[PDB]
Amino acid sequence: GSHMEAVQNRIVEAAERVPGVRGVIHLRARYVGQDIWAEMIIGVDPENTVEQAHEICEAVQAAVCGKIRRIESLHVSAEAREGDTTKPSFS
Amino acid sequence: GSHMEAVQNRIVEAAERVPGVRGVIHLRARYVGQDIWAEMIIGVDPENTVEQAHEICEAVQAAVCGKIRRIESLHVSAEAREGDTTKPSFS
Ligand SMILES: [Zn+2]
Ligand SMILES: [Zn+2]
Ligand SMILES: [Zn+2]
Ligand SMILES: [Zn+2]
Ligand SMILES: [Zn+2]
Ligand SMILES: [Zn+2]
Repeated sequence: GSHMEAVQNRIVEAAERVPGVRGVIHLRARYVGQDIWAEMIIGVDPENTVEQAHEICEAVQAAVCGKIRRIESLHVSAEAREGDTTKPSFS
Repeated sequence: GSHMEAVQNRIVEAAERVPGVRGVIHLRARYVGQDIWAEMIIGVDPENTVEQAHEICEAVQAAVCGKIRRIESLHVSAEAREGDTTKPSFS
């Protein structure tokens, strides 16, 4: 599992460094050839507007794609979160 | 394709009847046995707070799950949308 574990760890670490991110709630990734396709859901402040949340999604996309060049496709979106124990995370 | 086409059509129709939904942007579903597992992203007003958006997600989950009894698992979340031509939809 190490290849995908390493990729997922790097994605989570990069996303969590972006201000406004409240953990990574969901993450799925696959190799296609030597490239990676991934979809992720970050936690965000519930009081953000959806358009403010999306600015966080865009910042996460930039950070993750910039740091991990094998990623060819990344979809980021958000759900509400807080030390939250009511949703999954990689925290 | 008819089995899954029919399911997807029913999911989209049910979701679009919920006030606050601005189209279905993304939808993936699979059978597991005779049951359905699905994940979907709805469009919502960008000026909603994320917590207001989530009330729409919950209303969509109730509507879709209530109308289509074979669905055993449904994850609904949201992205910003408006006659929007900048994101995909089933519109
Ligand atoms: Zn977003
Ligand atoms: Zn964007
Ligand atoms: Zn979720
Ligand atoms: Zn939601
Ligand atoms: Zn909920
Ligand atoms: Zn999307």
